[PDB]
Amino acid sequence: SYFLGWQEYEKNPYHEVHNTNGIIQMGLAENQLCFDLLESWLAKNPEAAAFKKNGESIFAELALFQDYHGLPAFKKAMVDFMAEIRGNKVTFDPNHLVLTAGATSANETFIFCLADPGEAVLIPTPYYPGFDRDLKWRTGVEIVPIHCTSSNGFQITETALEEAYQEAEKRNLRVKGVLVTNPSNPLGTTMTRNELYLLLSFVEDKGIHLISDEIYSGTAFSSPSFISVMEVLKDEVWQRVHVVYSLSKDLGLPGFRVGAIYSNDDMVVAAATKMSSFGLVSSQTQHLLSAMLSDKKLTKNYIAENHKRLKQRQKKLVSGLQKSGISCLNGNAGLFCWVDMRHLLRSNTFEAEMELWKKIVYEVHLNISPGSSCHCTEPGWFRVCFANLPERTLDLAMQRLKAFVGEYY
Amino acid sequence: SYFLGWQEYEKNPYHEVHNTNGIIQMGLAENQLCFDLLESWLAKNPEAAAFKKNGESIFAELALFQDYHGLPAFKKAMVDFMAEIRGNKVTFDPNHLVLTAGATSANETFIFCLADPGEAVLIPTPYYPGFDRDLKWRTGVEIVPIHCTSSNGFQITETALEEAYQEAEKRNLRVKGVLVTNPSNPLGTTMTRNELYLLLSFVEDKGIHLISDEIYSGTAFSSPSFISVMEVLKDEVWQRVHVVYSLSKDLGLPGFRVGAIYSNDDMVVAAATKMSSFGLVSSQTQHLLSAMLSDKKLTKNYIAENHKRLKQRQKKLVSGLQKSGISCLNGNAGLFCWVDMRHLLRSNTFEAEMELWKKIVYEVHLNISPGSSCHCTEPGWFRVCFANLPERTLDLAMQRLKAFVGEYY
Repeated sequence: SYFLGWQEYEKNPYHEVHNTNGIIQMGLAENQLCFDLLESWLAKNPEAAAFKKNGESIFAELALFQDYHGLPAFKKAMVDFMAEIRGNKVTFDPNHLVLTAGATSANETFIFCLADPGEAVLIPTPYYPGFDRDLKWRTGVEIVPIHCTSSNGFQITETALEEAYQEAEKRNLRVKGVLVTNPSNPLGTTMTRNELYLLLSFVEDKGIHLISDEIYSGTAFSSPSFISVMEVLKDEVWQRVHVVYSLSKDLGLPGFRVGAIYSNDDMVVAAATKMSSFGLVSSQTQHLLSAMLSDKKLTKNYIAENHKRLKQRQKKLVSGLQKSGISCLNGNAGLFCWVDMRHLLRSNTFEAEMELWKKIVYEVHLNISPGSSCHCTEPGWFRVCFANLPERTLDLAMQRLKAFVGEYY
Repeated sequence: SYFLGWQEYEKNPYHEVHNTNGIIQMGLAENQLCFDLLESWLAKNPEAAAFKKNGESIFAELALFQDYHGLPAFKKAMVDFMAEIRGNKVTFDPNHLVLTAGATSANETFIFCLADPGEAVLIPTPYYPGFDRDLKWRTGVEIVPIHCTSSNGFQITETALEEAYQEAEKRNLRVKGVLVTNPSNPLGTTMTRNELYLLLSFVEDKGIHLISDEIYSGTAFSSPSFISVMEVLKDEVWQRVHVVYSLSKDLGLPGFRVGAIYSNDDMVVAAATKMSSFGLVSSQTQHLLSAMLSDKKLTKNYIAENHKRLKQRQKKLVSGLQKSGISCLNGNAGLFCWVDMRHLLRSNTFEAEMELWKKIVYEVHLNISPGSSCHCTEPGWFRVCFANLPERTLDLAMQRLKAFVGEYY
């Protein structure tokens, strides 16, 4: 099973001053690189966390605030932040933004809005394994893969899109849309302009929706440039293009459950707004983050430093892997690298991938993600996260791996 | 439509020092009676809201806390509070408690866990109108009413339960359970021991589930005593009895989205835990409320004062209505009274009920809820809330009503 790495991590987690031989966590896309910036801001600006505004208590007002349209000040701060992430190249109407309890909630809600039980959405592989639950479990909707391969850097092609559409037909499924992750989990790459145009042309042709999960939008730290699906729209189909966002991966606030749906379609906004009743964001949290994200000095510095620190860590992982003779898909975004260990497989099979994976868990004591867990069609790729560890622990992990490679290979 | 009262309230809301002739809100079950107690506690105990524990920052730890089992300290505080509400007559295993984003989320999640699309749950009428969305919209599950009438104080009878079960059969629906509200919204009454035994006998016989939405459990302020479904269980079917709870109505914190599912069935707990991923409680809020609810002085005083203040307001509403010759169903819980205006109807029809309701909105400028919106089978009942207004505003509303009654009657 794909839960073996996590099971062993829970039983024997690494700790530098208590359990040095334990399992190092590199399987969770978690950003711990910039908390000092947020803590520093909170220290300087204690009011919002204290339920005060202009020296007055607003505890009661927030305690009572249960409106499914969200706190207006927070939605304004959110759309401003989304524009800033995109270099102010696109703007978002806060009336078209719907807050949800994380992107987990946003993605499920989009599926409920756009597809009926027994229908399907297309998703490029490899993809975020959470989607197999989020998009399918309560919705009765199926996923049909758009297979991407390493030959062209795991990019979406017109051929793969057509092949997916015909697999859906073979499965007797009606396709309602395509959901992409831009930047990609697990590839760590930004979608290309050509891919975006191909996707837009395709959903135009098929009369379906395009949902772009842009949760990693603020984490593009090297060339080429991140391009939001909404930017390509500037240069019918307009009503069928939608965005999912969250503060979980850029700001590192997954516990606070801040997600968002953005749609140009008034009816989708209305339906999603009503559905948000099942997963609203705490008004306490909306207030705090409205204060934080309204501070333009903080947002500018946060994005800049997050880019700086993410880039430094990715480079350290890439360099560490290179010393064990291991290459990565050349990436520029996200909290992880997509790592090529095909040459370490016993054979070109997923059985071989799982053998290697288990050796890494048990002998190297690293938790990483096998590519088959992300539905990669090529055995031997792994997702390896870099944004949750101290630099020294990342270095230790690289040292362990090198010793492992030297011994068995 | 039933949204007319709210539409007019939004357009012309009462304000004592800006809009004295505006519409007074008595249609929203909102508890504003005890915020001073919470504000006072926050003033004395500023640490949790400040992301500190024992003088150390725990911001990062909370920011990262996204576990669907919930914060252990908070689940412990919650089960302790639930026991305290029930006079410590029953205890709850925190491992069997699942946090959700409000009771809205908890109720929907229970339906997803217990019933498939096209199946049904039985609900005593009158009931909370939100259920028509919460229980049905995304679940594909139907509601079949268990009709209660004023002849016996709107209590559930064996005959009504059997009639409901046979309506489900006529509708070709498989019944999966019964969902009750104890204490009741909109009746303002606590369920009787005989009703609870009848319900338990019935779901035992039919092999179905009993879900008790006990969101108003802490608001029972006069005799007879509140009896939790879990208390009657003390004196097979045990695995099929479940509880929904929330901090929205007792503590008046609907904006914070704190709901809970409690089940004795390990498999229901596991499924609901996984489903909670779509509607987790903010870790910021879990931490704050864990601190608050862990303070046994606060919880004891809060329950005592909430009972005191709720009772005083209910008595004021009852007395005010009596002066217009209007009686209520004798109640003892909740944030509202169930008011008998049958004698003010033009005729014994729901058309007459709606005529009266609209006159109250437009001529008396009060927003109250017509009983047909709660699926009451007898025209002429209304829900009138009392816990959101200043005493003087409640008094004003009663004055307006008396003038209206005197004029047209």
